[PDB]
Amino acid sequence: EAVVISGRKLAQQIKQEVRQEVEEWVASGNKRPHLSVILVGENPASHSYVLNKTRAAAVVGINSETIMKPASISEEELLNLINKLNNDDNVDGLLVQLPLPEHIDERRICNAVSPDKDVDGFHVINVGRMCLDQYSMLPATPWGVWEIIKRTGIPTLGKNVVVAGRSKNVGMPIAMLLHTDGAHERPGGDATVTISHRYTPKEQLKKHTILADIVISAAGIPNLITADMIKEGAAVIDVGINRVHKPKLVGDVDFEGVRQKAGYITPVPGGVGPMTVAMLMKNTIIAAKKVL
Amino acid sequence: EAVVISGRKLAQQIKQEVRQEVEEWVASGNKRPHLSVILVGENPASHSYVLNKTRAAAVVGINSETIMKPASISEEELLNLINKLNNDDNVDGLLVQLPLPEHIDERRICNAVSPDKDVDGFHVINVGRMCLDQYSMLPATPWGVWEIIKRTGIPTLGKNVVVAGRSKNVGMPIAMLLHTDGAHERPGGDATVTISHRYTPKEQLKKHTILADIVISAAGIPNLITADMIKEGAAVIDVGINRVHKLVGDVDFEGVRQKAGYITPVPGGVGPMTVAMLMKNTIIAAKKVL
Ligand SMILES: NC(=O)c1ccc[n+]([C@@H]2O[C@H](COP(=O)([O-])OP(=O)(O)OC[C@H]3O[C@@H](n4cnc5c(N)ncnc54)[C@H](O)[C@@H]3O)[C@@H](O)[C@H]2O)c1
Ligand SMILES: NC(=O)c1ccc[n+]([C@@H]2O[C@H](COP(=O)([O-])OP(=O)(O)OC[C@H]3O[C@@H](n4cnc5c(N)ncnc54)[C@H](O)[C@@H]3O)[C@@H](O)[C@H]2O)c1
Ligand SMILES: Nc1nc(N)c(NC(=O)Nc2ccc(C(=O)N[C@@H](CCc3nnn[nH]3)C(=O)O)cc2)c(=O)[nH]1
Ligand SMILES: Nc1nc(N)c(NC(=O)Nc2ccc(C(=O)N[C@@H](CCc3nnn[nH]3)C(=O)O)cc2)c(=O)[nH]1
Repeated sequence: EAVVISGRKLAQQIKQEVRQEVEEWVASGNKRPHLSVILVGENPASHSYVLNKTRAAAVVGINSETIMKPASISEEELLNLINKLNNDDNVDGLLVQLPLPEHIDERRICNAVSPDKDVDGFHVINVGRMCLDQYSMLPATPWGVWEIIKRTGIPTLGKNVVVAGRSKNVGMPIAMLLHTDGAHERPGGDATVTISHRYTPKEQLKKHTILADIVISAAGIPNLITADMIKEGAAVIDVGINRVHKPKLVGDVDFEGVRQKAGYITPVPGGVGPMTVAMLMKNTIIAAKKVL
Repeated sequence: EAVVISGRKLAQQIKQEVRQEVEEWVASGNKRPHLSVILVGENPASHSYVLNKTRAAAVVGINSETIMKPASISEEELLNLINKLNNDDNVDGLLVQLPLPEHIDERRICNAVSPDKDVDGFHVINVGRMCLDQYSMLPATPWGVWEIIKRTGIPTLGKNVVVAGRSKNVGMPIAMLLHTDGAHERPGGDATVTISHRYTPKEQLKKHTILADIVISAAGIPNLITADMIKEGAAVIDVGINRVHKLVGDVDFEGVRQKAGYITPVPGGVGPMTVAMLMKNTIIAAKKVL
């Protein structure tokens, strides 16, 4: 039976490290770090996630505010707010929760965050630098997926990894970290990485996952991954968070079935989710210090 | 037996499209495109490739100058030259031929070229836009590999593709173009892409290539791809240019000629496509589409 990695427990520990680093940063006489999250509209999952981000900020001693705006806001109005916060010396970290309404262009919003306050890693310069293996602010969820693999001791070099999903904020950066060179400014995992997505036929996904030592599913599809596609002893990291039915929450992985064939497994909830919040706190203290 | 895709004949068409577009662009009153190439030192393959580049520019109506500097040049002096060209209103496309001598930070040189003149697609903003599937200058060898696949009509959507190599300038953008979404600003190939590299064991490479509808080799290793790794009928695209003793790619051409459906020769395969797509990017830059 597979070891269930608690993302809740790993995240909680990482927050402690961030907390220690913050009180030391403050005791050295620097300003306490402040994080500003802009929330647009009323997606319920967005409000949970932002709520968890602001709770972790309190836990790690970072000041925070959530600024909620209605979905009917215009792109100029959001840009004005972002520019205002870009210019508030008290604001070290600034993120806009995604997704945004169809009339707001995400990339223009993401690029409008001052790159030094870009705790999301979503600004195009930050994406370029990550894709060139330079020093960069890493996006939280992919960096959380990496920390689960690293802090658990699961090896990546020369190993087979399948990522199901290619979103620019989740699947693509995960795939970029795991396959890239360990020797570069920002090291990578030196793994052999298969990117699959909505046009991968389910029979072809199986033909690759069977080869895999790590399967990372970020597709948003319940039971996408099941025990017959999983090689024995392999690590399965479930990035999906899907609302199904009374209302429940699952990942992409058939947790119970894969449990019996994986060597490692991530639950949903309490897996990759809490790790995203933790790495965001790390990015905020990194941004407050002005290291990049 | 395996169709041998002619790199020279496809680039001929692409180049004719460009001469057409440049002539229309000039006739309607605009300035003729100008491409500046900076070349450092005396790598004989570099001078060959630059010469091929300016030869192709001349036949498609694009003016061009090669600027040669010695290997002993200093990074500060190259930065001067690049900044002067960024501000020369005649220069539409500017590119610095790689590799650069070991004492020069290639990344810092690439980011020095202004992105609107970055016909290589190597400035960090162009790398990021490409990785976001946005309108960008695509790098010439990656775009050439794509054009070979599209214009030969080899399907990619839903197909297994392996790329051997992860270099930021060739292997990585090939993998990016091929796995990405056909419906985005810059479309991709919607394939299932495996990225292999130097720490991939051969057994695991072969276990992934026997599944591959398209194998793309950009590793710079002679005889890497052999017929036992290739499934019957699959397309094999040889990006590597290896000076063995002669000039050959990564593939075992004669052997894989028997198992593959399609194959590309070295030379005369991807090589000419790189020169062809650089011509596309130069007319794109002159139009200031971005
Ligand atoms: N911290 C966390 O755990 C966290 C945070 C955010 C999102 N998520 C989840 O992780 C994923 C992130 O992706 P997103 O929501 O940004 O992307 P998205 O919703 O825009 O697209 C999802 C991706 O799934 C892929 N996909 C769809 N069907 C597939 C199939 N049959 N096989 C393989 N791939 C398939 C798509 O091609 C696409 O790349 C989603 O599943 C989301 O629920 C998790
Ligand atoms: N330099 C040029 O002008 C030019 C032009 C077109 C094509 N190419 C070819 O493309 C290659 C890549 O371009 P570059 O020079 O920027 O890259 P590079 O020389 O930095 O490295 C090439 C790649 O090969 C990979 N590799 C090494 N051993 C491997 C193995 N056993 N299996 C799979 N992959 C392996 C490496 O991990 C690396 O990513 C070149 O070596 C060259 O032959 C070069
Ligand atoms: N700008 C921007 N926009 C974005 N969208 C993201 N991504 C993001 O925020 N992801 C995210 C996902 C899950 C969770 C979390 O807290 N997970 C808990 C369950 C809690 C719960 N509450 N209700 N249901 N579940 C769990 O998985 O156990 C926190 C954050 C970003 O990073 N930056
Ligand atoms: N900034 C920058 N720097 C770079 N280094 C590159 N890469 C690059 O230019 N690659 C490249 C490789 C081959 C050829 C070519 O012409 N191949 C022919 C001739 C064979 C031959 N050789 N000698 N005799 N015959 C063939 O393969 O058929 C053209 C370009 C770049 O794109 N931008």
